[PDB]
Amino acid sequence: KGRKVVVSALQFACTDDVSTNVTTAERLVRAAHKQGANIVLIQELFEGYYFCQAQREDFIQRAKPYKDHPTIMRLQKLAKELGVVIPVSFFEEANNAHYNSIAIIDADGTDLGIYRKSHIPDGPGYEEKFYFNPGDTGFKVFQTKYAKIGVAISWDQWFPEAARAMALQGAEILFYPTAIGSEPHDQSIDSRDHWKRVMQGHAGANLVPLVASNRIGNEIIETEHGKSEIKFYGNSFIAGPTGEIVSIADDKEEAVLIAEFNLDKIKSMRHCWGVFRDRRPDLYKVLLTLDGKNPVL
Amino acid sequence: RKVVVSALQFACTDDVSTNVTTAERLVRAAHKQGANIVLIQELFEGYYFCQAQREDFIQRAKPYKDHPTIMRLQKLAKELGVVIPVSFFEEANNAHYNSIAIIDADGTDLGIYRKSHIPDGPGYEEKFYFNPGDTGFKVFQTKYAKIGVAISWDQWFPEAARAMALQGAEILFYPTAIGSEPHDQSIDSRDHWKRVMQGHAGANLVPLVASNRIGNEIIETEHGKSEIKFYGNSFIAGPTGEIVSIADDKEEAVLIAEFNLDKIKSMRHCWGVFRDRRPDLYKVLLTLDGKNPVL
Amino acid sequence: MAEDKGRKVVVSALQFACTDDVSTNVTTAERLVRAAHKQGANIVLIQELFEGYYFCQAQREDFIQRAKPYKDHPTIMRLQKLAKELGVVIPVSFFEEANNAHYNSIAIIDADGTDLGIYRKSHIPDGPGYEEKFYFNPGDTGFKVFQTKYAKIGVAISWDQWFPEAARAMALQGAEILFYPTAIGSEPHDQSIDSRDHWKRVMQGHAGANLVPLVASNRIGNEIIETEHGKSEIKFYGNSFIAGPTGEIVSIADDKEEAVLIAEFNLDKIKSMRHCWGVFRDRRPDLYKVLLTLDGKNPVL
Amino acid sequence: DKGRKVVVSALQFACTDDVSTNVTTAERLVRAAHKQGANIVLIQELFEGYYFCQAQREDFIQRAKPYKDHPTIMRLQKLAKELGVVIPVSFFEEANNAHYNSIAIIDADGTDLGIYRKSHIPDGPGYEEKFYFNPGDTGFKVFQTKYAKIGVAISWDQWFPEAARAMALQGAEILFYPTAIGSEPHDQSIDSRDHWKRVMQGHAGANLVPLVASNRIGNEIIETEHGKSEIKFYGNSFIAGPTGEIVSIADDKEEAVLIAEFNLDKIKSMRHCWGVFRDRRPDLYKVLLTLDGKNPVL
Amino acid sequence: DKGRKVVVSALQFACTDDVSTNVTTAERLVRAAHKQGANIVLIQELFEGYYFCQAQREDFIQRAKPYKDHPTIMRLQKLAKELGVVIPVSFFEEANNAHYNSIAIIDADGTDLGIYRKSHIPDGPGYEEKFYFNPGDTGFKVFQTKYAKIGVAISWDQWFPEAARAMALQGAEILFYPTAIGSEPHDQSIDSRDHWKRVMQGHAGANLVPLVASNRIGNEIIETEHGKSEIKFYGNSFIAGPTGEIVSIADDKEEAVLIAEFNLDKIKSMRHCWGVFRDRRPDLYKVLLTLDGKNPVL
Amino acid sequence: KGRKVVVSALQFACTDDVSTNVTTAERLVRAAHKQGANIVLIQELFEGYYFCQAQREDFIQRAKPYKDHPTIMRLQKLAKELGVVIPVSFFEEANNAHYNSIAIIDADGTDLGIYRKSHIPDGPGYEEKFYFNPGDTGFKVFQTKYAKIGVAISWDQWFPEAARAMALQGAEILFYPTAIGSEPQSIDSRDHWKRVMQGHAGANLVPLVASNRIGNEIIETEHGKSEIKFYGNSFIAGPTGEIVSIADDKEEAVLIAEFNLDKIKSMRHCWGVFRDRRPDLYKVLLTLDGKNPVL
Repeated sequence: KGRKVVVSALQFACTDDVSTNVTTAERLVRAAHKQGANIVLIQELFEGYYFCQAQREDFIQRAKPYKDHPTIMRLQKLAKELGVVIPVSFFEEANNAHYNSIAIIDADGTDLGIYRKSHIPDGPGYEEKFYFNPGDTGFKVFQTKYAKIGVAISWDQWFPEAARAMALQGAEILFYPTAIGSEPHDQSIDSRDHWKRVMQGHAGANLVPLVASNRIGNEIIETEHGKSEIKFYGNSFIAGPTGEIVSIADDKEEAVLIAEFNLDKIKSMRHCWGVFRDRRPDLYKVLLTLDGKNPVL
Repeated sequence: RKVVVSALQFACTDDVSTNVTTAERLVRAAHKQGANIVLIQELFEGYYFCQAQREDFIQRAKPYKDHPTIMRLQKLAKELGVVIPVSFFEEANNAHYNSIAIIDADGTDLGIYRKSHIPDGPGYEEKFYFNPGDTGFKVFQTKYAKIGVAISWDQWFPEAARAMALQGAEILFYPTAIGSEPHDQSIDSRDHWKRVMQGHAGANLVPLVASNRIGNEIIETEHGKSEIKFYGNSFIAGPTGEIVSIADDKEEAVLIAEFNLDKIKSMRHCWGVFRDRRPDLYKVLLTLDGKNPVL
Repeated sequence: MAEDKGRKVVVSALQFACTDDVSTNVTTAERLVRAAHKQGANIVLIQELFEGYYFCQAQREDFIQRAKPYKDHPTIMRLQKLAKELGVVIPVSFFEEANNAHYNSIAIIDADGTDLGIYRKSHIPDGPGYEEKFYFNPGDTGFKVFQTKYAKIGVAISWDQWFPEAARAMALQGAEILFYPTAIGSEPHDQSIDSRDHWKRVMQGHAGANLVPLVASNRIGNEIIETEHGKSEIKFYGNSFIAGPTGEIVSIADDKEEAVLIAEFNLDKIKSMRHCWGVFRDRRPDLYKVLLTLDGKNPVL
Repeated sequence: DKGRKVVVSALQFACTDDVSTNVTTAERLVRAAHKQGANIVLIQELFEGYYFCQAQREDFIQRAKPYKDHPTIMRLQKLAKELGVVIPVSFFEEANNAHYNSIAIIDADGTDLGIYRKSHIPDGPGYEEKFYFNPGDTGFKVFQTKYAKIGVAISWDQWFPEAARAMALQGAEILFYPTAIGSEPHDQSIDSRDHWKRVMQGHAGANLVPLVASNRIGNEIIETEHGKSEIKFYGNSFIAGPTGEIVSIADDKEEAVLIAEFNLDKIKSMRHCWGVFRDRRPDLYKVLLTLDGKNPVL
Repeated sequence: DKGRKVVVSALQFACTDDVSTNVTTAERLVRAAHKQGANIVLIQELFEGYYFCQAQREDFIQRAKPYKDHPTIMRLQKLAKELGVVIPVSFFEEANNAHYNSIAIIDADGTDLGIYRKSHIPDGPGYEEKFYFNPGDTGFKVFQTKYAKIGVAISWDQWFPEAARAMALQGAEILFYPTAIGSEPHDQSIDSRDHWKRVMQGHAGANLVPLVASNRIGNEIIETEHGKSEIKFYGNSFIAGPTGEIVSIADDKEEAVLIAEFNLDKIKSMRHCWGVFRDRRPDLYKVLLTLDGKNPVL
Repeated sequence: KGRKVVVSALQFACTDDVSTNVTTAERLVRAAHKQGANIVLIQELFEGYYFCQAQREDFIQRAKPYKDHPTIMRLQKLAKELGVVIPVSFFEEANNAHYNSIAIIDADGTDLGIYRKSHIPDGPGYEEKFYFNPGDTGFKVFQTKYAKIGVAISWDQWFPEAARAMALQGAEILFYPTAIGSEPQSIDSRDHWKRVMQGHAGANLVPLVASNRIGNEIIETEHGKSEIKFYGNSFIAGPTGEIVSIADDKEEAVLIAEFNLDKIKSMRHCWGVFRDRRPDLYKVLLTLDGKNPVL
């Protein structure tokens, strides 16, 4: 007994044609709905290739306004038809600012708003800093028809501060659409296990379930210095509130993952365990420094 | 400028609605006897559940926002034109507090105070339920007066009373739940309890109101039945610490004292202990250990 | 072989001499607007307070009564007709009366003749020859951008052009081209003041820092005003110009000729350039609070 | 011709990737400037080595060093004290797990007056600075030296009017920008030098303060994670006056010591008389605290 | 009967072009007020020298001095302490590149309680203040002194009912307005002295608070950028009671020390009984945040 | 040289009989017209004795709706006959609410609209809330055939904010019908009242017209007897606050003053107060307690 919610993580390969990719997302959202899902999660920047392997002027113009975005609009229809909640990842132009953003569509089709990615990565393969202003929404939670949820994006998932921020604001489930794989400058880097552990940690430290949707496939992008290739490693997963993996995909298969949580029992478990009662914000001022002594402006 | 004040003392069942009907009936009698500011005992919506450390009892908490009981006591505050502090178990996202809402005589919600000092030990496992309050000590401006409302265990700390009096409190109020201790029948805290509070009234030159529960309460704890007998002794003390109205340890009681607040403000200003205070010498009060200031 | 892709807009700066008669000056303005349209212009900029002499050399009671309400203004209404006839955008500078307030204002007329709204001059100059603070309330619209048929444009007024804050404010709100109708020249109290190079450099700086084109239209001619302390003369120095998004001057007039300046910009290539250069991606508004002080310490209320 | 006068200097030189050679080169030119009467001497950005930011390399991040007991700073404090000259010292700071592109301001008596950490970090081929440096968290600073109150920022900071205005509002009398800019390895058609000068000249004119920019010269090849990358730094170090006029300029390949004298009392009077600071409208500038023109940053 | 009584004073004198002379003139009149029992003494605006604002001159701007370590404030703090009198000190403030017409409130123990910066800045022939002063950014303020909470604004501020109301709303028990007003050089038919008094008497009566105004006397000739300009300052310094009645007033040509006692507890009590403050309708006053009757300012 | 307007303040004693007073008002409006008035101001609540402080339920039915008001309709006929603007004070019934109001009749007889008294004295001495709800029209200006005018009522008189609000919206002349007097006591507020009003005129640089009744009135009340001697002193002030016409405290008056509205406008603008206002610093005026904004 108690409010139960079924969540789903999707895992698929992308071409660089928007309509192909949106057709793919739709097919899988429906497949998840067919299995009982209430909230379905689509991987980061799914409208195309993960173009950030390059640092190209013409690629910055892939961005589009949040207002009347044709991909958000199309998925609001799906949300409404199906009765599911669908976070929609997109590359946002906002006058001369640009952001890696996500709009949260409620189960009645209502656009509840956006979150703009806060932590922006950088390095060979993942030159995001060239493309995105660091996010200025701050961490947010959204009241949906089924639950209060915290949605952040890809690299944000490495930061315990983001997960905690969402949980302090009542997030009952955390969601992280992701694009991660090999790194083109060094074939010995394999980050998949490290990536999962860090996320399981957030789930267990906040006692909320957590959903992560990652890309698969090889993608080859022309950069300023020639071809660059990433193999994306999937491993989409759902973790429960002690950080146990309840569902996980491999590194190559298209996948639809499903899991049910009793949000009232978990709330009760979260409070009982005591961590939120026991936090010491009085001693946490150092977290507002970068360097361990100087608080930022 | 002549405010009337009341302490109430009553027995609780473990049913929300019965207890609110009982606060409602004792508040109506307070107001009948001329009261302007009626004080209800701590966590009076049910049994004092802090004898147990139970997962399910934490879920007794509710949001401050659109709280069914606060809302009901607002309509009454408003009809009678009396001020009414309302103890409640606050849920605030994942934080939980022992909290009080000050309802002014127009039914207005003037804000909350969150219990700062949290007791612990057999019979009173409050640190299992409550985040130490983060509101700080507060005074509230009501139709009738600036009042200093804190909760139960706070009544042991001279710092809390002094802080409220430094921010203009003309009266101090303390809703309470104290009685026997289940591990040791030899512990009788009633006299000691009254004396520390009489101390706060005398040192600040402010009258003081303490409302405490009566009756026996057996709780099903994680380790079996636990019983506390709440010893009442609800009391209204004057500005020099004198007890001017006192209840017993057993019977239901509606207490009443009138204070001339402008005359008390004159004794206080004229005695002059606020101007004689040496804050330059009180840094040690910001330590716990007598030497290290807390971050 | 095909044209290079994108929205092209042709902008124009006009430069001319005014008498103290409104009908003569509006006639001069129609003649040059039309000559600008003939050479392909889409957006045409008439200099500041063109309806008359730059009367701000004097501080006079009767000159404050030259102001007129924004509603049903005969000059705006006439230029609205012209805008619609030719299909050009025409920002119209005028001295506004608004109950007991007064402002140096500008109404943006779109190419269908629609009055898109006004901007009220925010920064008001002072000193011999330019006693504007005596006439105008500091503007209260704040910095604005206007969606015209051809472009989102930022229009501010004269002295506003010395303030990088204004150009940035418009650029952050999506302005694709900046416009500054101007009245500047010599200074009656000190003939060694020659500000024309200083003036260009500052504005070239806005264009380059925001990676947007910029149009400045300034008056020519000598004008003598009767002041409370005798006649006072300014020689207006022209030098109207149009600068590109690196601040390069693409067209410029001299200090005495009547002129129609013309330049074409590809707003889509410029947008792409402005974004690649990266300054807007790199700005630090978390560090810019001191800009809301006057004295470098105290934030204004 | 009365008033407080100060002589400033822009240096311009080629770097190797050996610290001791570069510091010896800086000393030599600092002393040549002093010989020509300079009071404050500006050395170009990250002069201790090649401009290593063409690459994104794990190992290059470990070039950083603590502000505390930094050997290059300490050596130049000796020189500053010896000749009685103010010397801002650009370096790559390590501060626990944070890293910054920083500058320490040495006063004419040798005293370390503190640091400014670069606020605006560039990115893109040839200039991959965002990979190395936390965006700065000191905020825009002004330093009181023996000769003047000065405002010092760093390189890419020079493209932002906000930084120049912030320093002038706090009483900066002269602006300094140590720089490293040239060609761009992915597009040989980009030639930013005139654009760069124009933007800086605009700051000087809009704040009515002189401005000094010191830029690197020479070709540098870096071994990057994807092969060699070459930039040709274009010098064009200069000194501008308070209306934006260039009073002294270097060309694009010569080593140079540039020198100008400024009367800070006359300039202060001109700045105040022109009126811009009297006429600013901070009540209308709130949009500057956004990125997107609508939403104030947190 | 009983209650806090307070004796206030308006001072009136002519200024020379020597700062120390003028401060000594102030010092001499403050002691004469003190001797007649004054607790709070008001000195006229910009009393350190001639009213220089008839001119719009570059060099006149550099007359400004910082608030910090101001030699006139320091000198007067010693007097306040010596005599136990509160003394507001008008001065021309330099604050980096901003400049204001300001006033420092000195408490009866010599403590500098802070400053208020002139909000409303006048303009026109003879009174070209807008050329010299940024409009004030402190907002209206009230200061707690040993004798009373007082509201001090400056000169032109006194024509604005909004300022007087803002002060009384924040607890001012007495309003103070140091002033420099006389004839106008371009129109000798302008005699604003009756109008000026009426407007202030109106503030007193609307707010049920007493009011003190101190104005300059004497002919001053200033060399302007366009020849000599002369103002004849008209004195008429006065003290008004809480209904606007004038209880003490100086003439238009002589030095004056004016003295009045107010029972602040009786007046407070009279004010709460009248009840205007409880009867205000701020829900209907939004139009006051427009300039034009329609558009709220940002 | 410019638009000239002639304004008049009328002053008379009231009987407690409606037709008598309205016949009196007509007599004096005509007399004003004969001396050239274009805009004529009748004192507050002229249809009868000033009842507002007796707390009598039976005086409540003296209120009448704004719509088809017989006194307003009759004065429209007169306005149109003579070509004069006439603001008409009356006691308005509007449903549950009641207001102290005034309708602005233009020189062609057109009812231009209504203003409702905003500031309503509550507390000791002042029991008006018994009759009037606080006004909800806000401060208004009406464009008449002769001028843009602003009008407010009795107690509004004390509030500089009301005068400023009208001037900011283009009022060129301010009108204040009032009723003020005292007990035959020692308080005589006539000079305080004049000075506050001259203040509004001088601060906004607009002429100001005030009409106040005269005579003694006796009302039988709940406590028992009320007597007031109204003190007249109706006046007309110029845009620098100078009194240009004034009546005494005992006789009927027809005051007349001509103003050149173009010269006054020019003078208002050259003086510069409206150019110099600082609304960015006036937010505190939207509080009651000088700290917290109201809704």
